[PDB]
Amino acid sequence: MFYPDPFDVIIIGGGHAGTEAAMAAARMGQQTLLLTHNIDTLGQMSCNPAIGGIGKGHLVKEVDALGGLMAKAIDQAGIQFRILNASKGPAVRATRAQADRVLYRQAVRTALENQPNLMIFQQAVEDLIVENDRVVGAVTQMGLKFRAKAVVLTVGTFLDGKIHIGLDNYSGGRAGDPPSIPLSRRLRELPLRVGRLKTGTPPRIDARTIDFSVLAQQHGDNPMPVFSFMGNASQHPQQVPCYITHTNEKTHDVIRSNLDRSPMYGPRYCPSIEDKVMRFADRNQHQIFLEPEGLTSNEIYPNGISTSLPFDVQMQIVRSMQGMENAKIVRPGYAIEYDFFDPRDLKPTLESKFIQGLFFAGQINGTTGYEEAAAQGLLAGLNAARLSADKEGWAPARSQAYLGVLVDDLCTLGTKEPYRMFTSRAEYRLMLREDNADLRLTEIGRELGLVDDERWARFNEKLENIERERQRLKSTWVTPSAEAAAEVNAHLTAPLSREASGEDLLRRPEMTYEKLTTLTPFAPALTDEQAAEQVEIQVKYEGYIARQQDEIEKQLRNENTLLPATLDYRQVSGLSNEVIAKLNDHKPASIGQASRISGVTPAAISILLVWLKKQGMLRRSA
Amino acid sequence: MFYPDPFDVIIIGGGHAGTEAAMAAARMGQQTLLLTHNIDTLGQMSCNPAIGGIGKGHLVKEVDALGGLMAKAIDQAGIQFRILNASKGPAVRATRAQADRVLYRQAVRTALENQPNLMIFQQAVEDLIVENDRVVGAVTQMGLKFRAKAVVLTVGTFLDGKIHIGLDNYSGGRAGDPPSIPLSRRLRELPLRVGRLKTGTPPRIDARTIDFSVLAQQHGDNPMPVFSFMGNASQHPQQVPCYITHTNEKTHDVIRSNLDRSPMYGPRYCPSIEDKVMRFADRNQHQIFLEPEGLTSNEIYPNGISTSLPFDVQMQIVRSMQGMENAKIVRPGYAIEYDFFDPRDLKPTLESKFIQGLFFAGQINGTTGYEEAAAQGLLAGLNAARLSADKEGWAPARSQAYLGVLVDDLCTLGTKEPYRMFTSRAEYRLMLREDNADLRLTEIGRELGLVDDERWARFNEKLENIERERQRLKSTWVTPSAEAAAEVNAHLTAPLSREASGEDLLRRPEMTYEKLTTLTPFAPALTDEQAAEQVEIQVKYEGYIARQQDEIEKQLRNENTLLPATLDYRQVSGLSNEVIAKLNDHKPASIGQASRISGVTPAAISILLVWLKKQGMLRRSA
Ligand SMILES: Cc1cc2nc3c(=O)[nH]c(=O)nc-3n(C[C@H](O)[C@H](O)[C@H](O)COP(=O)(O)OP(=O)(O)OC[C@H]3O[C@@H](n4cnc5c(N)ncnc54)[C@H](O)[C@@H]3O)c2cc1C
Ligand SMILES: Cc1cc2nc3c(=O)[nH]c(=O)nc-3n(C[C@H](O)[C@H](O)[C@H](O)COP(=O)(O)OP(=O)(O)OC[C@H]3O[C@@H](n4cnc5c(N)ncnc54)[C@H](O)[C@@H]3O)c2cc1C
Repeated sequence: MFYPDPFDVIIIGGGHAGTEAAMAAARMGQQTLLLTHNIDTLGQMSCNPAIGGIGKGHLVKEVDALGGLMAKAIDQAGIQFRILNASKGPAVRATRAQADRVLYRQAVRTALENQPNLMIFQQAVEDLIVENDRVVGAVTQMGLKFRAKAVVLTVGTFLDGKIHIGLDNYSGGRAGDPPSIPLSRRLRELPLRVGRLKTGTPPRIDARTIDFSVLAQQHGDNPMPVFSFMGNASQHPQQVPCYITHTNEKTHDVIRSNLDRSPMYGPRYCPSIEDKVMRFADRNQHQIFLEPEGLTSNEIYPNGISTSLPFDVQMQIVRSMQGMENAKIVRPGYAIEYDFFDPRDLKPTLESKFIQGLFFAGQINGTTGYEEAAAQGLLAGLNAARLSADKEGWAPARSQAYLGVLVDDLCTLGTKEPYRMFTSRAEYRLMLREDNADLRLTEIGRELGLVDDERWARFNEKLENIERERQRLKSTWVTPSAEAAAEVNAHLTAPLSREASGEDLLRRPEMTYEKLTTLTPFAPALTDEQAAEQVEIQVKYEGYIARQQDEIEKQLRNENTLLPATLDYRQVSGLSNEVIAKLNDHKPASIGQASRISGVTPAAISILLVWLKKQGMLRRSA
Repeated sequence: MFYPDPFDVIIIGGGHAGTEAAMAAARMGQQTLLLTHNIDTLGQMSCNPAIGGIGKGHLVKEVDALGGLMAKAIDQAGIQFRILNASKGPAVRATRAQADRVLYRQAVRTALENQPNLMIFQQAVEDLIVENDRVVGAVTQMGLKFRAKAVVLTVGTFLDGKIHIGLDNYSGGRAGDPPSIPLSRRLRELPLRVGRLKTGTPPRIDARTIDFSVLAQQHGDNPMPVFSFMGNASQHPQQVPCYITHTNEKTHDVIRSNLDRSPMYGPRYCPSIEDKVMRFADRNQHQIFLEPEGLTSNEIYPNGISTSLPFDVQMQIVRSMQGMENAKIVRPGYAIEYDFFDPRDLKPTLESKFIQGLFFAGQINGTTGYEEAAAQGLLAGLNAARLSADKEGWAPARSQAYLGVLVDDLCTLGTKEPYRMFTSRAEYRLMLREDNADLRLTEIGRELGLVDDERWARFNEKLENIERERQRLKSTWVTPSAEAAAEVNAHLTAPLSREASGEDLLRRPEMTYEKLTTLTPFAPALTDEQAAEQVEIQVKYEGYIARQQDEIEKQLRNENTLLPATLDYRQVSGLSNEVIAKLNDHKPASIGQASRISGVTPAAISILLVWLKKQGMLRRSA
């Protein structure tokens, strides 16, 4: 029954969050155990085979900078690479990759399979062990049960999910996988409010039944970009293009005629296609993408045609488009409904506020998307390994990582939509960029021992280059009567009228970095342009960064002021009943986090501070 | 409900037999449809990751010579290659390959995914449609149902199987896959007797917890062999070795002490390890192999340590061996029990004798092993596509293919052991070799349109080379007083005493082919040694081949004499009651097949022939 070796941390579910948690825990020198249903599914993509995008590439970069694996399994599995918002400011760009599925799966499995201090095990779980608000050990299906000092759950969408097609349904975790039914009931016993969500995916087409000779082609950028701060372009496999098609009035007529057979007729947008037509009935054209699932299989994923209608309607819609006159379907589209926990009963370190040692990550946190689970799993594993070693935990803030924004929003949002990350959703966009993620996370990774020697050396060299470039550019001066100043005035507006300097010379918006590096002064730029772009970004954004920094420094006291979960707001005088109920329901962790809740005003926080001072629950508030 | 396109043949289950059936049906110019649970499992190996062996390589060669895929997916996925019985006669050699699992899976999937006239579909089946002893169409789970003129079942071990560990059990098709329960009941309604069998597999070890520094290594053959008659050695990936270890008295003591916890305490041999110790208690040493599952994963398959004991005993046995003092297990060992049909109610063309158009192949035919299913599936698909096109079927005999022997034995054996192919199990070993499989099957493949142009050209060139070599060796003559005969007599015993010839010169057993080719006469041999070995084999085995040929030619009349399944042997005078019951139970297809049944004597067949002549059910018997 009892396994004769105790472990530090046990992860349940090796999906997109479990793998990151296991890697983070093992790399931090703690004995890690990973339980999963079945192997060869590690790194499986059950949806659009794409990585990154607007708001998703930032999470990938954050995971990579802190010692992740998603950014490294994509450099050897991407069949198309593009940069989004390339023409706009550098703070908003993103990198999106159409990925070969098998190469990604194998990269993930091989990287995870050779990780020291970690062991994997293929078995389901059926219950957990808890006594005195402490979780210790998990129970498998055969009868063998383990013991550990910390447990992380990354079930995802397998918590008692049903596949829905048309008006019919059947049990299933996803297309071809079984459901984890009993664990849903066992967790329902725990003091966690549980709800249900539903999302769908479209069918798959056969590439050798589509006449691509009349379909428009789309390509990526000529210089293929990279995700990780370590690899280069020599690791990418061969490239393939994408095909673009549209719909026509016959498809809309068929959808409207057969709209009766649907469970519906809901997010604030339109995920399906019948929603697309009904919400906007005047539009008569839509864009559909066809992209290959890999460079060695002829299955085409159609993007933009997701629905929940029965099979006949699906076939008619597929067969009523240009270039799809005679098409075959290998995998029917379908939706799935799964359980989740409301993210208002766990600490910002992704630990349940009621149980000691229990952590949550992945889809069960009311989110969606590959990138939205890797960061959660990595942080959960980090905190679990810190706790098992008896050291204080860690959690990022809204001003240093998109992960902090994600956690804070999931804690104090209260909406019902699946959580999708967007660039504008964070209030510190101007500094929470992609190229500087390592510069703001790798030192923390090193302090907690999540970064090995190669990354440390690379970052030290990059920082040295940045500092030397800054100093050398600060060490130049020019005058209007300078011997070489004629050409400087020729191709620069507003010619020099007084003592000039490169640090001030570049302040003009029209000038760039490489242009200044090509000059009689301002000697040739450093060979590592990756470090060179940093100085340009800093010089262009210095004023806004300074303003935001002195803004952030002011809320630090409210950030530090913690509120224990045992607090009973009914024992506070001067607060309205609605505010009391709201604060009792949310149970924030800090006064600043409470202030971010909708419905609380500065008067409420002032009264709360007075009450805290009265009860002595705060050392000081300055 | 009804799919708007009728197909020629529908295969249910894309495993090891379904893929071959689909390829054979599609390559024969018939619209083929393949239903499966889930994709990315095509080509999965759920047991020892090895291909070929004694009696299994012959089936692989037969499949390859007739247009198969197993022999082509192994040349790009094998990590170790060896020849068994290399020192013995060429008629008994075999080729065995330790294979990388992922490369095999991807080769299979990519080869199957680009097959013209074939389409794949991911869906389970829940029932079949039959009227008036005819099967037309199958029903899926969602509700969509198809129509076809022929149906082939390749379920394998998913027909309502249970996983067993120790004294506990749970539903499962295998480690990580769901069971197909309702189809088992639906097939129970069909007039086919059903039974249950059980077989197990050992656990998996972690390669980075085993001290291989004190373990013996094993190697293959430097001159690499080849499976397919098309590829070469340039397609094989990098090679890896295998490790060898043993057991000791502590393991036996632990097994004996904890023998109580076992469902048992059965094939005529000992599949498990506790059986190994109990059946032969005097032996105190056993051989265990450790082989890598691939060149990119550190999971080690242990061969020779299969069992059904609980997990604690498994761990003790693993930890009580040299080099395994501190070992980890990633996948526990387990057994499975599954349903099957008794192979006495189907025609030799793998068609049920009662239903029209229904075919059986794979594990459901009471067999085991990868190679034992591919041939069955290929033949079933061939016959189904022939039937759907309204042409006479085909079935090999015992004298031209191991498939004929396999089918004949499964029809008229009556034992309970899982059927494993062995070289000595066939009575025509001397001609049913491996190197000549194409020479005896590719012409039939071409006649039925299973062979494309490349194989046809290669075989035509090879046959031309063989014929020219035969003629040129027949066109030589030597004399004792020959000018170059001094050396001939020097290195050959019994010097020439009369007119000599190479066709007679090579008749000496000590002489070889290459030695004769490197002589004053008998100019250098042809560059294609693959064709050169054929003449050596023919000249060495001519007498035995001639004897066996004139033997086989005599039973052809009994082979041709068919016996309809509607025959009622109770209406025959002069036959004993036991013989009547036996023949009614078996219901053979030919008088020769009936004679191969145990318990029938020549008197019975003579009386049967007399009765047939009386009733006029035979045109003639000569
Ligand atoms: C029908 C469908 C629709 C989708 N729609 C969208 C969409 O609209 N937008 C979008 O962004 N993404 C969508 N997706 C993708 C989805 O968000 C991701 O595929 C996935 O849910 C996120 O990964 P995860 O790690 O959070 O969960 P999963 O990948 O589901 O995690 C499950 C993994 O953990 C293992 N596991 C789980 N529970 C256990 C347990 N108890 N014991 C052991 N092992 C366990 C499983 O074996 C598996 O490896 C969709 C997917 C499907 C199938
Ligand atoms: C516990 C265990 C022990 C084993 N022991 C041995 C051993 O001792 N010796 C040995 O040689 N082999 C052993 N094996 C391997 C196995 O017995 C066979 O060697 C081999 O797997 C045969 O596979 P198959 O293709 O015939 O069928 P399977 O792999 O069992 O299934 C065939 C395929 O058809 C699909 N399918 C089935 N039903 C349907 C349906 N209704 N609709 C759609 N698709 C369907 C399945 O999903 C699968 O992909 C063992 C396997 C297990 C799990």
